[PDB]
Amino acid sequence: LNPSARIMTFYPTMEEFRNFSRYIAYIESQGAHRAGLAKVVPPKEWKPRASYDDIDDLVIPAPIQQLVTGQSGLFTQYNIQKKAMTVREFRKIANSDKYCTPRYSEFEELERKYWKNLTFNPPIYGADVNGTLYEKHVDEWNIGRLRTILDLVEGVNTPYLYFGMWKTSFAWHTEDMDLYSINYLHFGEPKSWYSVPPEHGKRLERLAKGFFPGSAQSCEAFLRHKMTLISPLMLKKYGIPFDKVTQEAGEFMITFPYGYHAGFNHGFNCAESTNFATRRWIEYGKQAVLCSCRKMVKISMDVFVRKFQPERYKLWKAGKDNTVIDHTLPTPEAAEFL
Ligand SMILES: [Cl-]
Ligand SMILES: [Zn+2]
Ligand SMILES: [Zn+2]
Repeated sequence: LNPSARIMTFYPTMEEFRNFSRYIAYIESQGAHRAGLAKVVPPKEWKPRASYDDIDDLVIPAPIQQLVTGQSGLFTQYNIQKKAMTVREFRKIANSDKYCTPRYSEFEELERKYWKNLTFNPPIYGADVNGTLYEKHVDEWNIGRLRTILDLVEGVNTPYLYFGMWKTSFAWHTEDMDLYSINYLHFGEPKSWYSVPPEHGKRLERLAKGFFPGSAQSCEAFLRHKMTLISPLMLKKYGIPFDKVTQEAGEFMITFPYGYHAGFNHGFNCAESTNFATRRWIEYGKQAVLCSCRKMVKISMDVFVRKFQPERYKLWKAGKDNTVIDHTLPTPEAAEFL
């Protein structure tokens, strides 16, 4: 299933869309996890909120001005924490002549403009806002309450809001503890994504180590600082397999364990995201290479190994667990579909 490891798009019916965890097992049975990123288009009848016309006075406690330094496909992004602003003030800045999306025909024209201007006119990203835009009664794919195996930890299971503007970006990274992630684009302009399949993740890390040797000597997982931007042209020049996709409003993006992703916002928008787990993540959690310099998001794997791997719990707590992770295998929950 999915030998090419290309990004897959799913269109579930209302019946299929009801159980979130069973649907993740279904897209895995179809090999969507091989790409590292999958798109889920929900049924037209499904809506997480009736109106977004009441969030003008919602506070963005720490907007970040993104300063990008670099040349010829390789860039470093630096954040400047600005003081608290409202969605109203942010939308006014996002839509102004200084920060607005340039005029474009197709995505490729906008993508070229992005890679050519990302170091000029630093944009502001309304990133990591603690909160949700889902209404109380919404039981399907409610990012603020997914009901996955990650809940046995209890701030990794909490939703975050991302208010974008043109040219705001997210650097090459995997999820904390190499977890899964769900991203819902509530409204606004698209969000473009790049992904490297989990089976090629080490090729990207080796490439990144070669470009930033000082950053690699100072940190075992320097890509976890989320500061490294690498263009598709640079990835193509050094033979890194990758795929790209554009997420539009009302669509979900799913990231899979050890699936490296990056991207940018086309203009003013709002995305809600959280992390989640399946039985397959457990092995990735145990084997995760964490940021050594900063003291970073770390989950104690003991509770997970004792509940879902009881037979191997003593061998692992000894330090003799030599399990090699096969990235192509779907989650055990996918058995019913196979
Ligand atoms: Cl709005
Ligand atoms: Zn991410
Ligand atoms: Zn570090």
